[PDB]
Amino acid sequence: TMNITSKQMEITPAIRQHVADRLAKLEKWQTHLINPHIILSKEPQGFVADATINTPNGVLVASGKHEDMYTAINELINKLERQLNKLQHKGEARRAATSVKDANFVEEVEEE
Repeated sequence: TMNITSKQMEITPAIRQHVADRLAKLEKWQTHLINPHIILSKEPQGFVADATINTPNGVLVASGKHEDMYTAINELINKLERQLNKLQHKGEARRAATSVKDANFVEEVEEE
């Protein structure tokens, strides 16, 4: 449901509650995701946070590299949210100028 690991620092209840609090908040997003995993790294230029989630309809990925450890984690999940947004899509929607009518079942699967 929420796994956080790092090869530099340790997992604190604050970092767990921070990310965790955001998970429970992502209700509109709640649809799939099975056993997500987040990793935390660090570079001389700042901190980096990566995350991977497996779902029944594919897999999503997100990463961050802000100078602030907390900002990176927040940014990463930001991409998780921003990613799920594109999953639902929206399109432009277009009917016609009058009404028209075109649809066939006899031939719309074999070649289509």
